[PDB]
Amino acid sequence: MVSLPRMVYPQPKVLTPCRKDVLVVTPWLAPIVWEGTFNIDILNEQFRLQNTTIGLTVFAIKKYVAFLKLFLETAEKHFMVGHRVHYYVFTDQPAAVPRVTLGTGRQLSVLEVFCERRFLSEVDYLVCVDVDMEFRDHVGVEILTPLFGTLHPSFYGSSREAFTYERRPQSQAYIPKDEGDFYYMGAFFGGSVQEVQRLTRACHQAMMVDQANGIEAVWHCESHLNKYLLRHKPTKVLSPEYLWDQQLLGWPAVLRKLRFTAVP
Repeated sequence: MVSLPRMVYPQPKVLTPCRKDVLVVTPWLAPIVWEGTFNIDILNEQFRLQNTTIGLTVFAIKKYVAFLKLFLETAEKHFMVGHRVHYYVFTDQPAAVPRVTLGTGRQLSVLEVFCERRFLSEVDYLVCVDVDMEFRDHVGVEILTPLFGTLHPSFYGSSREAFTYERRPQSQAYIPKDEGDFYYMGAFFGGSVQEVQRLTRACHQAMMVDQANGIEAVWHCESHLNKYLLRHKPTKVLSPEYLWDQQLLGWPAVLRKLRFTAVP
């Protein structure tokens, strides 16, 4: 880890919190990433000195190929600008992937529907998102950490009893009513390649056990993600700035930026 250069920025003040309206750290001491909690210049310096490469993975199957153009074009505008990016587009229609113009240090691979050794050699972090989305504001290195989840936009204010966890004890994704930190959305999670592979290997195994026992979790991948993240605490949590639906939920005051959003 190389030394940071001289930098001039406003002093952080110990007796003036940036955000008083929201929880900015979890009880396991992981940052909850909200606008106003980070200086992106410091963070960009730290990650550029490491020459960080971010992999962004999306699945675009059947009619979802129609979402790739806006997704990638807006990712070009807002996602990890200044850093190395490798897009991994998983699709059943290689020829329907749009030819999107990419900035320097950025590349796209189309994988037709195996990648574990490849990810380890090519990227430092993996970000796993849904394709029926667009970037509308900065999504940068502030999110990067060994393991992260994102607060589901419908449940960030809800008590744990109301979370739509799998509640049947016969599923591997089972979480009782007296357990749970947050409801994480399956549409945005990530971390180091090693942690994301651990997570997905655990999730896949848990899903196969359910399948053998003739049971399917209420919210599928997201139910298993929530169980993993309960038992393996994420090292950062992203606020609902990072996964929003403005048609469904508007623009409440607690959100200073809408960064990544659902497309109608």
